[PDB]
Amino acid sequence: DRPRFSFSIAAREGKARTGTIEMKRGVIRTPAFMPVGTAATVKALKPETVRATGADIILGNTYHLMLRPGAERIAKLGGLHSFMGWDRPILTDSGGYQVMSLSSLTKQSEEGVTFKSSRHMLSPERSIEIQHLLGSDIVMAFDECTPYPATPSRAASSMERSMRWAKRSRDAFDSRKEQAENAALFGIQQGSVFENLRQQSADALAEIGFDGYAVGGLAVGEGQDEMFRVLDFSVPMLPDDKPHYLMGVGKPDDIVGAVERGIDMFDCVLPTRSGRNGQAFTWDGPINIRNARFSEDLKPLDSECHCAVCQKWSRAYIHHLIRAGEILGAMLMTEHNIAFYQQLMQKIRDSISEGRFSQFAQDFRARYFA
Amino acid sequence: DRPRFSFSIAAREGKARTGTIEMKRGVIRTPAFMPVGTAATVKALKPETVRATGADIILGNTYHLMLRPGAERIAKLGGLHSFMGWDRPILTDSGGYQVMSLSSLTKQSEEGVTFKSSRHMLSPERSIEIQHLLGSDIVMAFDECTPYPATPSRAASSMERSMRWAKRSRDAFDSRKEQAENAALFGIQQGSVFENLRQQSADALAEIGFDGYAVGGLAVGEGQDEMFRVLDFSVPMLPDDKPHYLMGVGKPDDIVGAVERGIDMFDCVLPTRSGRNGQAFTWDGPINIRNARFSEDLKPLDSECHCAVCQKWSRAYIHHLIRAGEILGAMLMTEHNIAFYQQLMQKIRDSISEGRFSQFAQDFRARYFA
Ligand SMILES: CO[C@@H]1O[C@H](CNc2nc3cc4c(=O)[nH]c(N)nc4cc3[nH]2)[C@H]2OC(C)(C)O[C@@H]12
Ligand SMILES: CO[C@@H]1O[C@H](CNc2nc3cc4c(=O)[nH]c(N)nc4cc3[nH]2)[C@H]2OC(C)(C)O[C@@H]12
Ligand SMILES: [Cl-]
Ligand SMILES: [Cl-]
Ligand SMILES: [Zn+2]
Ligand SMILES: [Zn+2]
Repeated sequence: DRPRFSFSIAAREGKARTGTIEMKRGVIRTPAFMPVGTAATVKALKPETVRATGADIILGNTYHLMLRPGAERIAKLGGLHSFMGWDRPILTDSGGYQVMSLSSLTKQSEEGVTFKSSRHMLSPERSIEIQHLLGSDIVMAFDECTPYPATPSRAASSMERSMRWAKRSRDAFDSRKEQAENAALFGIQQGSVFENLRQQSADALAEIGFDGYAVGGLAVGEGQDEMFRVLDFSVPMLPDDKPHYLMGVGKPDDIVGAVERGIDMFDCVLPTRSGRNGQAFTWDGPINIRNARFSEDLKPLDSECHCAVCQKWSRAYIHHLIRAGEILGAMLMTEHNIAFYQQLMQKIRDSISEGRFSQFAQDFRARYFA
Repeated sequence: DRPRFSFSIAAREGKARTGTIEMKRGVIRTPAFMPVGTAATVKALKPETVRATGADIILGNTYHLMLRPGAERIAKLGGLHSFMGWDRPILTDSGGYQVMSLSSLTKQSEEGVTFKSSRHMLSPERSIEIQHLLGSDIVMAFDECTPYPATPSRAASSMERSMRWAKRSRDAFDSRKEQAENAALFGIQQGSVFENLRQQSADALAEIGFDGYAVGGLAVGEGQDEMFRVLDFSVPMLPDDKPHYLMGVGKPDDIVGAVERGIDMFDCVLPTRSGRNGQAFTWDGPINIRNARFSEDLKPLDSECHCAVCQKWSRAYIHHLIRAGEILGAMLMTEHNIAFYQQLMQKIRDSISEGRFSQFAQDFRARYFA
């Protein structure tokens, strides 16, 4: 049987790595893309369809599930896996992004954050407890995603609080024997765009010790050049032998460049949300299927994609569905986009395994941006 | 290979019949329920899911497809079957219901009906032509669904016009060799609730001659007792050896009673539309999954249903999805309701075949209304 957690690196090229995370509920191939399932559903897809696209793990969210349907309720019903019908690993974010994005609803203190719609509290202890009640496989420490831009002083204060909360998260997780024995805990690096703060954060997290390390505080409006600059110095600060998770990233070219910088795991709403809005990803760049130029286009969304949508339906049909507001349009766009993302990850994994990832990245960019 | 059209009756009990319609694109088991796919999609279902529930044929609509995406456009793209990915029979309504339901947008004459949003015209000739461009397998005559209630004079005038339009529909269909050789044409009986007008309409349609006969002008607000009273005298007026199609019906108990009165084919938006609104059909009657009493109910939607939804997900999960407005909620409710309708039709067919349909109808009603 599989261990609680084992990360193995099978091949490397520069800073890029490919390998596997073995957990009780399944194996995760890395670099990995996690479809987002915030409301206990990957929007518009059955779990079997999510799996058919190639996903090994999905993301849930402590904050949203705490509000609806409720964490204690999900536990009473048998846990999130049973509830939604996904039996493979689930990573749950801790609520630390909503500490920032919904800050106007919040009162923040050293103890935690109270959200006001009804009031709901989050803290390191309560976040870890909720993730236990959900039955999460990868538990995220409770942090604050520092707003961007941030002054050095405020970035430091925020990061320091997050590191104190990381230790509280570690202790809460370890004090719950069933959780400690069956789940994994990842810490989240903060420090905004500042190298010295990123180093202090990495050092604090490594001293505490985690099963994996997320780069937090990015995909907050900084743009790709700046994100890549921060990754250039931040990822090498993390323990090499544990997974590196870039939260909330991103577009296909963001993912490729982040893998080139040592990232192993990703999640993003882009394929699902923008799919419902009519944006389809292709190897020649994104297209907006609503555009009148697709009304009589019999080609599939993408000329090479192996997904079930591209095997059966035309751009013209999907154009009609999205223009009409039909649910099947959301379903088909979403399945294709998630399948495209998984095929991207597979090409990344294969190219690293074969020592040709740098060439893949160059070929990918030349065609995607042509 | 299958014929253009052959209806065979394999077994009978009272006025009820069970059998098959063989067409080039497939066999239709009768009594049959046709899921509605007005916008070239059965809402929230892939065609493979529609088929997996047991459907042999689906319904499309001349009026809606004429407007969006356009009939000529669908023909240029290869026809409705290819466009939407359903390769089995499709019956298309002619637009005659919209002649009534959208009458405020219309100018009506003996020639046809002009609809004003852009203006679009329908006539016997244009309706049959559109159904040809779509590649419909069962073409409906262009009629008027008489409003309810109607005075005897107005019901007679409307029915008489519909019979003139039925002859024009027949001639238009026959004058298009590819359509006449590969599709079937059904006539539509009118006459409101009046026995003498229903008889005149049946006589006119039988004199023209059609492959099947619909009972039009019902499911227009008259209620079940009155609908059944009209069916009692109207269905025996139609040729016994051709299918009898009750347009727009209906709730499960409407279907059972209509089969008891000699109906072979049905279509209704109830399972799809009310499913999206949270109503699930069960053998113990409908339930509204939004109700708080389902928030922690781990049972499936229905305790006996064989559908994939009832094999995997709980009422509690589907309650959460529908309350949250999640697309997967619409998908799961719709699949279950269509599967329930198909299981109803299968039980009807089997019970007629075994000479126990009267007992089935009594047992069904006793439990459904308990
Ligand atoms: C849904 O928003 C869009 O998708 C990206 C999300 N960006 C992002 N950053 C994150 C950072 C953290 C963090 O520091 N801590 C914790 N606990 N969770 C995090 C989660 C994060 N999700 C954004 O990218 C754009 C700007 C394109 O749209 C946004
Ligand atoms: C979507 O409305 C609901 O579903 C039922 C539809 N009823 C109905 N009757 C029809 C009659 C004709 C006809 O005479 N000619 C032609 N060409 N097509 C027809 C189509 C018909 N569809 C209604 O039933 C209720 C009232 C429950 O809601 C309505
Ligand atoms: Cl999303
Ligand atoms: Cl519907
Ligand atoms: Zn595809
Ligand atoms: Zn079911």
